[PDB]
Amino acid sequence: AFSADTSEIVYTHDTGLDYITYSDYELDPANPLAGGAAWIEGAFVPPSEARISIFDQGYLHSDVTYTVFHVWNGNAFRLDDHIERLFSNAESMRIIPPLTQDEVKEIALELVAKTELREAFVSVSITRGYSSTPGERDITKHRPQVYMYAVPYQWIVPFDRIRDGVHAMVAQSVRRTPRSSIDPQVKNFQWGDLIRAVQETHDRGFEAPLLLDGDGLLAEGSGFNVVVIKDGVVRSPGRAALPGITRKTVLEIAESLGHEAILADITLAELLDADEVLGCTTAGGVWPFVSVDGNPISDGVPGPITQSIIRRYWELNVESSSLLTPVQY
Amino acid sequence: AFSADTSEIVYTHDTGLDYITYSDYELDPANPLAGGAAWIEGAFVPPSEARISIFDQGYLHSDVTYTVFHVWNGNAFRLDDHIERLFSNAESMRIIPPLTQDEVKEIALELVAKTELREAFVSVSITRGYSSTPGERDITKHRPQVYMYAVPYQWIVPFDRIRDGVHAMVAQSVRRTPRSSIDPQVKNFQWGDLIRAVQETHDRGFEAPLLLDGDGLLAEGSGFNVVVIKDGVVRSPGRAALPGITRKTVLEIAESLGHEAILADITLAELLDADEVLGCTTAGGVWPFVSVDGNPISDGVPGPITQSIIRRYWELNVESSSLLTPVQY
Ligand SMILES: *Cc1c(COP(=O)(O)O)cnc(C)c1O
Ligand SMILES: *Cc1c(COP(=O)(O)O)cnc(C)c1O
Repeated sequence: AFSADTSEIVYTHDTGLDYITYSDYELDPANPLAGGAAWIEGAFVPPSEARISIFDQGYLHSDVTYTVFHVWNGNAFRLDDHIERLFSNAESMRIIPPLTQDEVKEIALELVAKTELREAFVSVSITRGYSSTPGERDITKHRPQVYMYAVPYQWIVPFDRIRDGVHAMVAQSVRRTPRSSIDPQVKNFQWGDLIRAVQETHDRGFEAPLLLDGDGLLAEGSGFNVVVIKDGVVRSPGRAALPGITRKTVLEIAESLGHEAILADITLAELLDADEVLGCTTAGGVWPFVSVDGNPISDGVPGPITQSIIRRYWELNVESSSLLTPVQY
Repeated sequence: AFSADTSEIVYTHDTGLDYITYSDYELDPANPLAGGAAWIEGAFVPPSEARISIFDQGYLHSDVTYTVFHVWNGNAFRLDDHIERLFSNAESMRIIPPLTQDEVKEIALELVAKTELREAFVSVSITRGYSSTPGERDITKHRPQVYMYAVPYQWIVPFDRIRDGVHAMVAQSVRRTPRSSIDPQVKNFQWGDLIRAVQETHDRGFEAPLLLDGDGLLAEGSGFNVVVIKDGVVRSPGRAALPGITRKTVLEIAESLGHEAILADITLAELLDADEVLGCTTAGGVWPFVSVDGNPISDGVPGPITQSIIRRYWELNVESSSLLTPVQY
């Protein structure tokens, strides 16, 4: 698995977008971890060797939470916010992390350094773990694990669609899992609903799904938040939506540009009548949604506030004292 | 992980129950797979070496289905039914298994043979798998995996509680995940709701949870089905419940004993007013529920039909042409 030599790993792109520029560098072919690696049970290992116990409850009962942070031009973006959220999410599940927040950040940054990646996607998961015996059933006997991997930056949406916009679909075959079953404000791997939404998107010929909650209000997408703009007011679902760190940044940007930015309940009518709609997530940043169910949003092209937010997001990735943590390569 | 020598593996018990008797045998200490093993990517390996790629979507997005069958006195129980259900469940998720049903059965039975276990818990999972690169996001590019493990038979409920009964609790902090988010009739590892129910059981001082569905009707428990008996009529939830193979057996037994046995919607009032209530699952068999929320069911002791079903279930584990498949040790 994952047998590609350092020369075969794709870690940069020509984006065609003046505000997204990768670093100009070469991976060291003598470094077996160059271009991607994992931290598992104290070892830094290449992806081909990155394996977890099949008896980990993170697999057997998806008894796990996680976060993904990214690195851009050699700086982790909002790492403190990410690890704070991860630990809050662990606490929500009554998982007691075996490492402190500072220990987690230390290891994660060292992992990225070993990969040499200047632009990276970095997953940190914390599982209920496993017990002294492989068939243990008592949930209270398992000892928790932290697993990390760092791989090239991943794009949920292609560069041309960051420019031109994405054609969204309101999923009707699923609803976002209710908080009364699985809390969507705790980041998790239980994607059964989200994957059905992606499958429906394919079935109906659209590009990305937007799910609704049990009350029929706008929720979120398959690994991303949605933001709706109307008369200069920027809103995003507060209930059935992960509290995204990209979303947080987007609303901060909106306010700095002079717009009211709030979490709120958004109806389907309000989504369709919006001036602008956008999506956001760590794995891809920010992009426009120019139609919903084949109905254009406004004039069917990316709106001015969206474009300002996208540009500003990418500016903050290159120059920001408070938001950037340098990797010590 | 899982460093116990063959002599330290616990693979038999004195049950104190005349109808449950383990085999009388010794594991071969010269066999590294004796007492437990896994089949992963074509290799039979001891539990200490049983590891899956961290990039498997079965972990990263719980994009996986499974079944657990058991072996008793050297015979797999309802193996054909189990693998049929597993493959139906894979199809529901649009996962195309990389092996046929016959190939899966062949490997599973060989795995059990290598462990030497005459009484075993055997998990077979089928994941969306992983792609040529570790950070691939396209769900359609992953190549699916089959993972198996065989370990000593696991008991959800202790022997004394099979005899004396279990004290159940109706969960109110969660509802079973709705079919419109995650289908509970497809066996899955997305246990967020079920685990919250177990946590609530602990919080409120009971022994096992019974969840309700979105309509407030009886659903199922944390890895087990519930069955309610009233005036000689045996009923079990048809909607928010896995179609259990133990349940199937229980209803077959009920009919052979002359009782009407059906899947149905069961109200909370009907649960509390039942003559008898029982639980059932592959990992433990069948047991009585003698109270719900501290209210006795009937006279608070296991009922006659329940006891007849438990005894008959365990009889069918030892003598049954149609239901038993011998392991070739
Ligand atoms: C990760 C995630 C998001 C976005 O969160 P960020 O912190 O911006 O990456 C949105 N929705 C879901 C379901 C997610 O898992
Ligand atoms: C496995 C399972 C059952 C029981 O099914 P069997 O086929 O009898 O083992 C019941 N409920 C849930 C949620 C399960 O995962």
